[PDB]
Amino acid sequence: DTPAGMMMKFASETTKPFVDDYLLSEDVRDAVMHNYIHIHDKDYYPTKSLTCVQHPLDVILNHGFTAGHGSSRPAKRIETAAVLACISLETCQNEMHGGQAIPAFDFYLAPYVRMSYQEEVKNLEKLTGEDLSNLYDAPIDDYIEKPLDGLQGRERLEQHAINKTVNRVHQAMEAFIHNMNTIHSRGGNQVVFSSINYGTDTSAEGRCIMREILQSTYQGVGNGETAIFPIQIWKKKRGVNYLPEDRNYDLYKLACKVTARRFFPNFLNLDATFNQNEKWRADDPERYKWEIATMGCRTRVFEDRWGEKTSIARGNLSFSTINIVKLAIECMGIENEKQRIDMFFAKLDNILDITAKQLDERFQFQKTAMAKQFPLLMKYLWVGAENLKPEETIESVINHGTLGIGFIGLAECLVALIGKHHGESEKAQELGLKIITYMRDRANEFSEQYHHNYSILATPAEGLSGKFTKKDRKQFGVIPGVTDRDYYTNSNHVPVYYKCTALKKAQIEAPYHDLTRGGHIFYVEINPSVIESVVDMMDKYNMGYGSVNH
Amino acid sequence: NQRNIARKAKTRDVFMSIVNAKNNDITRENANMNADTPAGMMMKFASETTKPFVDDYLLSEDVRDAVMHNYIHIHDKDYYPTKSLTCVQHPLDVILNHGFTAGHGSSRPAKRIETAAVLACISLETCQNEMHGGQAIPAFDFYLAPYVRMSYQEEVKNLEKLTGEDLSNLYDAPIDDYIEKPLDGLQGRERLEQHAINKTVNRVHQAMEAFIHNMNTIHSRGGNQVVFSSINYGTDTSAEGRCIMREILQSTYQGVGNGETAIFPIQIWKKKRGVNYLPEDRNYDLYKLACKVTARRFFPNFLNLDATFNQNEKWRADDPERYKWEIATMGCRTRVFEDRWGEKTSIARGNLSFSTINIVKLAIECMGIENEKQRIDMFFAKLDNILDITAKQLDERFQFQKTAMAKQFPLLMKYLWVGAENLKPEETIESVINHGTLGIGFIGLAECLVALIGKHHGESEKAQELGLKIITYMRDRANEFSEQYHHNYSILATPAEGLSGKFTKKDRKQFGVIPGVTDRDYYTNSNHVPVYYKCTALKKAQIEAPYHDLTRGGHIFYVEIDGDATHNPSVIESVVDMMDKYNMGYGSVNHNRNRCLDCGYENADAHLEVCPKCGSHHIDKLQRITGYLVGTTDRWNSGKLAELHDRVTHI
Ligand SMILES: Nc1nc2c(ncn2[C@@H]2O[C@H](COP(=O)(O)OP(=O)(O)OP(=O)(O)O)[C@@H](O)[C@H]2O)c(=O)[nH]1
Ligand SMILES: Cc1cn([C@H]2C[C@H](O)[C@@H](COP(=O)(O)OP(=O)(O)OP(=O)(O)O)O2)c(=O)[nH]c1=O
Ligand SMILES: Cc1cn([C@H]2C[C@H](O)[C@@H](COP(=O)(O)OP(=O)(O)OP(=O)(O)O)O2)c(=O)[nH]c1=O
Ligand SMILES: [Mg+2]
Ligand SMILES: [Mg+2]
Ligand SMILES: [Zn+2]
Repeated sequence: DTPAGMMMKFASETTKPFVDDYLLSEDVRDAVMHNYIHIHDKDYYPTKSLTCVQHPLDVILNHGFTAGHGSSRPAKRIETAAVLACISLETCQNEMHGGQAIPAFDFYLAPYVRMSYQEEVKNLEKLTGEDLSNLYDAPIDDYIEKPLDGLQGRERLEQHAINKTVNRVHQAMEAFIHNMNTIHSRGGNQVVFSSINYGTDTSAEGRCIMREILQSTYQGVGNGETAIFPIQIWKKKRGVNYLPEDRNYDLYKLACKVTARRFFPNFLNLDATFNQNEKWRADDPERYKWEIATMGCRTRVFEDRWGEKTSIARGNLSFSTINIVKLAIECMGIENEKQRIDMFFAKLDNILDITAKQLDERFQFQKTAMAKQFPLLMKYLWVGAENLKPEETIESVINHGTLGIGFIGLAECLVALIGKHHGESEKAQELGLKIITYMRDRANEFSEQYHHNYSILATPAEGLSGKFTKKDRKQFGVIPGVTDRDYYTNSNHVPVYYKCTALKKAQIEAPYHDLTRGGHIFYVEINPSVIESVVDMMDKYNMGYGSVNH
Repeated sequence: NQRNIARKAKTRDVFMSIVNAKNNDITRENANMNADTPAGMMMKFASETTKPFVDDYLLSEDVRDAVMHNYIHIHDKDYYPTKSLTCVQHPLDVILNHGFTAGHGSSRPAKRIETAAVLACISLETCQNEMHGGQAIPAFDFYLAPYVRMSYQEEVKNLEKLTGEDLSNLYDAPIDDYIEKPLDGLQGRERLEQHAINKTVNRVHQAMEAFIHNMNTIHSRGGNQVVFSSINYGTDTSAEGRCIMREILQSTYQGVGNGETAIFPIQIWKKKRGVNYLPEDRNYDLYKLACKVTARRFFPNFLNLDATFNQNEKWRADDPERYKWEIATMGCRTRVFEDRWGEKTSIARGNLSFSTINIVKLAIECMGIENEKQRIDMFFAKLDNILDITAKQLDERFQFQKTAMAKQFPLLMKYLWVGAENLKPEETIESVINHGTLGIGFIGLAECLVALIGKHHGESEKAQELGLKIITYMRDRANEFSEQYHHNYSILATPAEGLSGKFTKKDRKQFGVIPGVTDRDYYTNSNHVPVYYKCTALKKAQIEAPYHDLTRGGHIFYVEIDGDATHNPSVIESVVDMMDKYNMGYGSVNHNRNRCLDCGYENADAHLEVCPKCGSHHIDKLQRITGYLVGTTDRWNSGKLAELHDRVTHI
């Protein structure tokens, strides 16, 4: 209803028909118009825009930035560091059509906690002329606040400086949360898709950042209201924060308490077999950038076939979802199960080939864009973009993103077309695993054939919940169990209308996480005890990403 | 059909010119929006799908007839269906004192100066997302004054916690000024007090600096409409307001980034006698600092509160507020001061929409009438008809905007508009929209008083009288329209950026190249002496002064100055003095800065080739197009780039 939202609606309504013509191939357009492929962000296709990125904030925070005429010097405080993080996210959100993430929020904001502490001790020195130079690089335990009742001497000055640092970090974290939840910067709804990942920083500064962000989340925004953005994600590592002996276990417990009330942060299990990296050393200051980072849109970019297995500075180029329920409904007419399965697999093969060709064509369209079209993404944020002239193509660096082949309604793909759904039957579970494994193998073949990074995606429900189901119900009527819910069940998820305990849901949904390298989530609807149990079952059965709601 | 195929091909070519990022008349319409970016491409697609829609469905047959015939230029056509209003002056005090709930974002009242500055930036961005024009903060010093005191009290209580003293008397104690002083030679209570000031000033130096950066960054990037920002200051004779103004001026002088010129926000100095203009006034030193900063960074511009048309009889020097009755400008040129059914105040109100009139075509159409009296009578008949058309268009847009509900603009119609607090989210804005203004514009007066009707007003006296009577007739017609349509109509010296060359192109296509009127790719800005005419600054001021009293919807006095006179700050004081003498309201001094794109080193010479710091291949040029600064010369319209190339310094 806002003028900006109306402008973006007009732009989308004048772009989607345009991309449908002269840009989509004949086969691609035929597949899209026949309710087979949903090309996500079909608007912004003419812009040659990429989907998402994990911002390397060290570059921006240490060298400033110069985007157009907007130039910022290197940060000297937490107050400026948080604002620069917000600025980077907002600026890159206007250059891309997907989420923006901070892979290491605790690692990126941590030197500036020490710089703020040094400013406090230097202000106390100029107030007192006491030459407190031994407190500059001294090791701090946790940056905690104490009443200061009877701590006279240099102890009083040290504790007062720590108190001021804690207050400054608290104000900066409140500012970051409120700016990401209040500033309406992008187009349309205007709220930036913001995510931050933290949990694996054991230093006192990172612990202070995490503690203050958790306290600010716990206190809410404004008058105790829960914050919608940024999507907070807690990185779970055994030996760092999971076991009671671990360094950041207490903060982890605190995180659970916050999830008990504000339902944030989410949890990213770095102990999953697919999320492990052989170059993660617990001592290296750069032990991040070798660990998995996830967005609120569930986009996972970890493995690269011609580079490093990292999530920083990389992202998704574009992803499109495949309607497998439609193929299953089409093959429903075969009475023999074996022939019906063979027909479904042939249809899936054809649609997978079409989707791969569509993603390749969109890649060829995007690669001709010049670096001048993305002032911040292709100058500080992408992998290798610092070696790009403004008037040269991005083809030398675009072959590092991920092409996503998404799917939806596996439970609906099985509820009545080929028997029962995977929540209630073991045969259905085996069939669903077979389908997703076939998709993953074909994605690997596509990656070899087209020289790209293809990954299977458990597409988030937002923006696609009812688009497929309405057309399927129009074409095929009300199929009992399939086209009768007004929404397709989320990908490889137990249907919400099926009453199963969290243990059974986790056991059913665990295998699909390894197959969906492009993204996945565990969803529990329901006290820190229950959150602890959810994380425990995420640990017991290999699961990448998880969240608890109400 | 062949016509349908041709139209489809034309639309496809327009939509692919945006995709391929080529310098065109559609990808350079606005020099603030970057067309290369995906957000710029989306905005251009929205503009191209909205302008034909409003032309073919929303306007009337008379309005379409005028627009297609190169007589009327409706401004911000792309935003017509959105029912958006043009501009507003922010009443920042209510936002800072009670917080705001916009969308899902809730903010509680600020407790320190940095929070206040960030909330000001947030309010400007949010209202920009709800409007299609510039965003200005009046009484910036007044609105940010209490939070300097709040920060001082926080520093005092921190020192009290550290030391255990009783600093209660240092909570509301009067302070002459917030000046940072070295703590070399004072011990005990006094030292502590000074320390608080030396911290408070620092807490104000970042908060202002951040502001200057944020408005230069959230404008450099825009998903919605770019953030056109401006602030007004100069009349707060208190320690906190003086501190705010001093920090703003110092941060602007230092620059943004690697000592570069902040393109935004546009800063305006509120010049007034008895407060900040005379040497015996309180803020004269800050006025001199403003002139010094304007010498280098071309900011702030100067607004004359002593002008006869900018005087309010409810202004008390002892009144705590004292700012509700002072005039502020939206930065580019907008002036919203008078109100026929309300209080004379610029606070929480602004322009609704405006449209420009092509007097040049009306004058050149009267080419064959050899008798000057009949020629002028015919010209005035055409002017009256077109003025009636423009008033009808403005009233039509007003009637369309009235139906907008309060939830279309969340922040604007709950905190930012006069009387918008007494509204439900679903109720319309009829009870409060009438406090806005409707602007009627004109262009090419210098190229309208020419060989068709003689020679231009920069070189003839009866030409000056003819121009004055033309503008006076337009002003009287606007007053009649205000009394007729029950609105607030005003004549506005419309800025010429996208309209610089839009009329002249069609006039060359139709009539051709007439020496002095259509021999250049642009029209001389409204009631301005030609930029291609060698005139002194004093003569230009004398010629253009009487127009400001007539054009009460907005005006500006531009002075191009050479690089040698750029350094000297007394020339800007001379410009302000000649504004004061010749009853001029708003003015600005301009000059071309040679900036290295890689570095940002902005030289002051007329022309530079390479960057002395680095040695870059080429150096771009920075100047103000019509009402705002623009970074690179490759963002200008070719019509306006021709005007820039032919500019002559006045010194
Ligand atoms: N929000 C916003 N408004 C602008 C900007 N630039 C110009 N304007 C509007 O433009 C008005 C000044 O007139 P011009 O900019 O010369 O209008 P124009 O060049 O003819 O552009 P259009 O009328 O839209 O075709 C101001 O009152 C603003 O409302 C901008 O960058 N952002
Ligand atoms: C605080 C803040 C800074 N910035 C920008 C302005 C600065 O150029 C950059 C770093 O800010 P600062 O930390 O203030 O850098 P500085 O050079 O001013 O350091 P010092 O005060 O010690 O001399 O970040 C913002 O864009 N927004 C903000 O809110
Ligand atoms: C500093 C800052 C605050 N805010 C928001 C967060 C707050 O909800 C609101 C006002 O914050 P404050 O008034 O500064 O914080 P507070 O009310 O909690 O004061 P205190 O700590 O003494 O109790 O402004 C931003 O959105 N951005 C910012 O940069
Ligand atoms: Mg606070
Ligand atoms: Mg600073
Ligand atoms: Zn240089």
